[PDB]
Amino acid sequence: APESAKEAYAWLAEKGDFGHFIGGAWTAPGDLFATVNPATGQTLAQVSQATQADVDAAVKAARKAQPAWAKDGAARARVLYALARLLQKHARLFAVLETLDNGKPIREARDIDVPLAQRHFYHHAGYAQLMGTEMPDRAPLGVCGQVIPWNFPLLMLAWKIAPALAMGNTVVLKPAEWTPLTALLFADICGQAGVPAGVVNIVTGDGAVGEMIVTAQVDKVAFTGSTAVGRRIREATAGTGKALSLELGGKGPYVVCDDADIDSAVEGLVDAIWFNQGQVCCAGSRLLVQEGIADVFHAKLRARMDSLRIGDPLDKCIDIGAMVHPDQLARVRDMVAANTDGEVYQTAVPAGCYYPPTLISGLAPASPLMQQEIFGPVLVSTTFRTPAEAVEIANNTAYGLAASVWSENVNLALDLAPKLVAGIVWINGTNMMDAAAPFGGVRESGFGREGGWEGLAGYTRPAIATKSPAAVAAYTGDGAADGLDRTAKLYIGGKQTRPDGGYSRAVYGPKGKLLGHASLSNRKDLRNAVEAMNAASGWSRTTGHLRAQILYFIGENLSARADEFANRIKDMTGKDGKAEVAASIDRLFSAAAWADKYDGQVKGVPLRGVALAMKEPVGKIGILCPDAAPLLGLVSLMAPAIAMGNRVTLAASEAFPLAATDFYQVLDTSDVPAGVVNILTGAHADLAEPMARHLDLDAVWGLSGHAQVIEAASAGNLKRSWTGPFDPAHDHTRDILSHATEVKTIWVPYG
Amino acid sequence: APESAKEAYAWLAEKGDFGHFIGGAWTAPGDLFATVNPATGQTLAQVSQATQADVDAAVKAARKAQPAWAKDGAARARVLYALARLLQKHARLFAVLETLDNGKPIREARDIDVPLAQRHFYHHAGYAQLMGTEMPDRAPLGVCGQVIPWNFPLLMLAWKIAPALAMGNTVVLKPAEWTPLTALLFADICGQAGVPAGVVNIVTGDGAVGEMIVTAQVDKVAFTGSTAVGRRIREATAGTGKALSLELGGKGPYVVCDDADIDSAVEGLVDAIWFNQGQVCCAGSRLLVQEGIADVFHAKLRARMDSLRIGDPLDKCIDIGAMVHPDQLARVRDMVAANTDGEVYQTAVPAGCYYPPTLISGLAPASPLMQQEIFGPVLVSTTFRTPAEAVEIANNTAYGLAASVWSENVNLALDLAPKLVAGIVWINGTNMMDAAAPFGGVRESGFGREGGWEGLAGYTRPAIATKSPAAVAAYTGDGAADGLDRTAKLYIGGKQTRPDGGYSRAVYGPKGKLLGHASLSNRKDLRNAVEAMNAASGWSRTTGHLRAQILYFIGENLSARADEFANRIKDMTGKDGKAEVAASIDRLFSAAAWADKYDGQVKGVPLRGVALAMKEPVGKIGILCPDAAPLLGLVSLMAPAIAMGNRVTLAASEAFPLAATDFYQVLDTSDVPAGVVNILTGAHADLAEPMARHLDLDAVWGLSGHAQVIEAASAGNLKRSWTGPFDPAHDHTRDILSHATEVKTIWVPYG
Repeated sequence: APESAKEAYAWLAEKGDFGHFIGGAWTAPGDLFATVNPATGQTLAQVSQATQADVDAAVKAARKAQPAWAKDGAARARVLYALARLLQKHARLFAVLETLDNGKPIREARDIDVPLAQRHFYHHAGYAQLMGTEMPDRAPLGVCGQVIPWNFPLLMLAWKIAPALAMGNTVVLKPAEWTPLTALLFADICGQAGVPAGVVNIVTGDGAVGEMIVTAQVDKVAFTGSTAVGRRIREATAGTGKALSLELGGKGPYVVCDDADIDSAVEGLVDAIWFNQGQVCCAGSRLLVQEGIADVFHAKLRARMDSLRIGDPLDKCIDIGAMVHPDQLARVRDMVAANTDGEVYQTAVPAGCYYPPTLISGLAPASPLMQQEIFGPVLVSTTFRTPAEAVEIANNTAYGLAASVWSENVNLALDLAPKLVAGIVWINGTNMMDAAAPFGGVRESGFGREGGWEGLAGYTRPAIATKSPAAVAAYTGDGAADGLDRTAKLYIGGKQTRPDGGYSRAVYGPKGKLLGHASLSNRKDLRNAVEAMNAASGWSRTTGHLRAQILYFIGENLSARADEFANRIKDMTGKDGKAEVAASIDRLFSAAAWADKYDGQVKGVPLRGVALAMKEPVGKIGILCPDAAPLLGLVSLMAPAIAMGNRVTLAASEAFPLAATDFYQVLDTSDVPAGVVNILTGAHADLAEPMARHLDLDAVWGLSGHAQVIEAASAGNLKRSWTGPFDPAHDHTRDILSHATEVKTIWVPYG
Repeated sequence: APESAKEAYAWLAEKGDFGHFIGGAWTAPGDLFATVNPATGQTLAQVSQATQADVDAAVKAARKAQPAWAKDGAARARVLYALARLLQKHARLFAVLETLDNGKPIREARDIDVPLAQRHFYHHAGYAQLMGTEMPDRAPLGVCGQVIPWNFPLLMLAWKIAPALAMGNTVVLKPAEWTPLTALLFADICGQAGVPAGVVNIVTGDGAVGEMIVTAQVDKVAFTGSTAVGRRIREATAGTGKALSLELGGKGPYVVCDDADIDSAVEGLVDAIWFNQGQVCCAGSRLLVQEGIADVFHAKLRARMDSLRIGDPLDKCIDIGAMVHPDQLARVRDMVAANTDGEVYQTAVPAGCYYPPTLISGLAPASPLMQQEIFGPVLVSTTFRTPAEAVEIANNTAYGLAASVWSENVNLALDLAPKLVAGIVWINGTNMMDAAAPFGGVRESGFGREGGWEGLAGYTRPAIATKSPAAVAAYTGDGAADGLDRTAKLYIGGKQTRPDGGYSRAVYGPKGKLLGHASLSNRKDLRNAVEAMNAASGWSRTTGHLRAQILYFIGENLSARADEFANRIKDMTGKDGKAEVAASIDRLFSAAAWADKYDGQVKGVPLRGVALAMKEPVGKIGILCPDAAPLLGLVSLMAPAIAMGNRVTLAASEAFPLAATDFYQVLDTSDVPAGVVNILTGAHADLAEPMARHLDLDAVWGLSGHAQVIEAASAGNLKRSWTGPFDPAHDHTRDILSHATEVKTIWVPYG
């Protein structure tokens, strides 16, 4: 007997045609479109396509409510707790509504989706309670515009709304046009939970409504969905000062070693087939099996796939539900129709909006199917010989979200996990989720983390704001020739190099005295710098102890030249440079201090084992330094970045480049490995877009302006970007460590 | 060819007979005694037995220097760095001197002792640099008296001096009477390193000098050495307000499972035989081998023991050096002479102060040799059948310091580690040490941690001090009988219980009105409470999520009775109780918030893998509440304690007990598991010493006075103790979490 939907139908009948939830109240239904039960084809309800006026009103109401909401963290905790209790009290209603609207089996909705949504609100209540005392340097961002996809409608909502509210923000959230109903029921319980009017606003519609929210007067945009829409959102928000997080999917590799627990690995994969759909953090869709066990693994997998029950999603015995929409069914059919590689196995399928579990095996590591987005309940598989080859195959995509590794050997499992490019690695499991355990992407899977203490920073800003110094025009001078050799070069790959373009500009002091010449770098110089950083990839695998020693040497060797650097700064700016040099030394010693002390965090989880939220390098960072603070600006950005294991290329102060060029000798004397620090001089108008666009850079920090160009160009490979504020007089070290690291959460067995 | 000692002899000839290093200068030699090279019997130098006047002067000089030293953390970092550079520059001299003085093989001194001492100072320099901004609520303690043993003389010094100095303290340190020389050379490099006069003071002598330092006007005592001396130090410092850390040894179990890498496990053990001496964090001395591999493991072990080279410690090929002193040789011979159990195997031995590697196998788990302190290069071994039996055998001692677990299975290793009672667990390794990785004991191995961020708190105090409220006399009254039933009981094991002694006292309001009666608890009640806490051991293995839910219920159910509790407080004290009730609710919700958010810390180490500094419960805590704040004092102490997974027995406010007795109903309504919270009422003069003495309690918190009695009695089982200050009006939650947890560092493989 299937689960009863009587209560869900009664709620839908009560709500009638839906408007929006704005300012604590339901608005009149407008331009209606149907949401259809994909398993039956029946219209469940009519919902409104929001207008620009609706989105304006939602954001206005969220803004009006936010300062009172931000004031009392203890009060927010009570509301978040109440929301969790109402999710639990109405768990069966939320679960049936999710199954009706999305097509997923009721057993998944009841066992996975709703309990994790409850736990997300229970857990994040405590962050609201603790924000004032445990995050005293932080404050709410304001209003968050939030946009989510169709695959896990309620749980995606929880992942967005719970941290935003905990940190004193208000939200305007739009569910996917195919799956609006559980978000509307969430709206309908907000009053009962004591959510103050306008703290939560839910508007419905398709991508055009998403676009309105993204471009509205919000302080943050948080998006989960397709990579292409992620790029458009990054472009649409460029130069606006909005905070942005993007979780962009990319189905993860599932690595099965010769010594894996085969039957547990098979059962984990078959139990993940329905789950691994849409843009969710998951692993299993890309199967990588060591060649010694590959035939046996595949044979067992196909028979376990046969045991999956496909049919009525309201039947609690069903494992494979209905596809979310005919458009998605067509997408999966078309993907399979376009593939000619490998051997395709499909289980039986019932008639209608159902697609069967499908395994495409015998693929080569270079096959396009191993690299393209995979749609539907479809697995693709290839083999590997060595663990090193498994790592190479797993990392040979544009994505980097989650991964799974199966091995019974204590060494092999924990050796492979840090080598995989991913935000999450599950050992001997997959799709393990908890509110305390952060998740999110790298590369074209996006940026930002959701869950844990780590997920909170992106919903906050400094309690005391800094402001970047104004740009400073370079001084001019008469232009008489220079009989001495005072033309500074570039510093790339451990040695000084001429600028590829051959040009240098005269540098003058405040009264017109010629001080020297500085190179004008170009895109070919930047390319050479990126190649040097690629050759220095070993730096990102060094010990913190080693990196600390190098930074200590840089600090010592700068100190030995302190008077000289102060005189150079005074020559260029007319103002005494001793305080700036002392601060630069201090930043180096603070970065040296941190190099082996920026600890990952161990999460107790109510699941098997523990989650290790590790700190890893971002990788290769291009940095543009402000005009002011010709030494301190450069050192303040360089030092925490390399302390965390990054390689960097810095565009030094455009106005005052000669302190940075004097610094080349310090880098050489300090035995900084070739390519770990590279320095370009010249016009940031020449360099900003090339650095932000570069597809082989992992992050761009633009602290000299050009924020719109930099943030728009960063969409090419979706690198992380930071455009300030950055005040070199302020000690930003701790904040910069966060810009300079990624969180990778490794889930390990633990008694 | 052995290592040359010419430079070491030249330094000893320069220093002549030694005085002490006090106030930055060397004092005149006094009452001299010899330090003898144990390998040759030659006197190396004469050193002074310090007088009381010497210790007075050392502490006076340390006190005079401390405020200027505390002022500039960046300056302390430069000095700590300089000390590390001087340890590295003179590494060969320190190493030879250690071998001459202590007898250890020069290869151990050069490869292990000196490099780890260097790294300790390099690493802790950074804590000084970061103290002001990353520990802003903390300040230096002041002057630290430090006493260390003979087994690792320089490294024990580094473990004491580096964190003390980093946190802005000054030190008076006494090395062991048998091994003074590397501490005297450390003294001799302090001037060159820029240590300001009196920041470091080194005095020499035997235990009588240690006693002088322990009882001197110092703010902290830090001791490593024997359990018996640890007890005497705890007694000698009781009631003085001094901070105390004790690392008391206890050689650790070494668990070898059937699926261990046998040869690596054997080689790790044989390479640990010389190391595992004295009171050092180590594992290997108690060998626990699964019965299926026991015969093969033992046979391989005995032959690998045969390959150890015994002889001249200055020979870099030597593995087994000279015993530190004839007294220690006699101690090992006597221990072996007193044993009649098992089968004794000894390798060959050369003549003189050498004792051979020795394996005593075939012991039963209950044999006394498996539980007594083991001296010398001696291993004792027993077998186990199941992993659960291994845990039982490993934990069946009075100690709890380090442990090692060997298994190639990813599950088994990480399943066993959290179950072992220890401050450190090494997976597939032993005796792994790093400055970032905290180490220290539980049970009779002591308390406190050394290394990492975690080791710093014990060298600091709150920047703003709190003060415990003054005691409050209970109100008196005429004494007319009570015709209503208003006699409150005790709360033990999930139910109300009559006091075993049968007595209750009348409770009066401020104007003499009879309010009711409160039970007078006795030692039998406390015993029943401890039994109830033992039956509730499952609480210490619950998820944080579960504990948070319970605390949320307690907060909700108190809130539902808020007016009633406020009226009870006003009845008892004459002052309005609404603010106290609101604060009590807030403490519960803060503790609920923290229950699943107090994260362990992942340490990057320059060795194999990573060190996971986990948070674990202390266990069973006896708590005595202040008179003032009849509800808030009790709730503020109870809530963070149980949030961290402890079980507690609280002695409620002696003056005003009836708010706590009203709270019984809240505990019952909130489904607090039986034995997790137990409440006693009555006279703290009856309860303080029994609670502090109780051998089945893991910690005693006495916040109503009796500090000397409590701290002295705590020496019985060396439980942790906290006697304040505690101001209930202050939110101490975060600090209490630290009192309520232990750090257990698990070393795991990691790529």
